[PDB]
Amino acid sequence: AAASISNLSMQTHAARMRTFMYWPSSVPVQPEQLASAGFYYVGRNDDVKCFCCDGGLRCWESGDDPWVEHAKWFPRCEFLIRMKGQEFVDEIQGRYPHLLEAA
Ligand SMILES: CC[C@H](NC(=O)[C@H](C)NC)C(=O)N1C[C@@H](O)C[C@H]1Cc1c(-c2[nH]c3cc(F)ccc3c2C[C@@H]2C[C@H](O)CN2C(=O)[C@@H](CC)NC(=O)[C@H](C)NC)[nH]c2cc(F)ccc12
Ligand SMILES: [Zn+2]
Repeated sequence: AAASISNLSMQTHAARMRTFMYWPSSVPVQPEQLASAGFYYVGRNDDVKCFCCDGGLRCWESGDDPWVEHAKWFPRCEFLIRMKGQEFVDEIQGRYPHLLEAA
């Protein structure tokens, strides 16, 4: 069974892509990578949200993988779990935050 979707209007990849009209060229993550991972542009800075879980992410850095960030921050997202599988999410959740030594 499928649970709630926060934003039905953005459930399609094409709809999410259309939001990235004014995506800043300086950001080292591309609209297609974001849209594929469920994200659409909110229209300010580099803020995006997931159509399913309504999780917002910003301050995208060089080397960021939207699927990994999705799983790092919103592991309970149903779209994420169905697209990537629970094992992907669990792996990401076991990996981050990186271990710091001392206790
Ligand atoms: C940087 C780490 C993280 N980014 C990354 O890891 C990137 C990929 N890779 C390195 C990130 O973006 N996060 C981590 C989570 O925390 C959620 C998100 C930050 C965020 C919060 C987000 N997540 C939180 C977690 C908390 F425990 C406390 C507050 C927050 C917030 C709100 C932040 C903190 C403070 O409230 C001000 N604030 C704002 O968004 C202010 C900015 C003017 N503006 C507003 O409120 C407007 C009007 N409404 C939202 N709200 C958002 C809304 C968005 F559309 C986009 C991102 C956010
Ligand atoms: Zn999500």
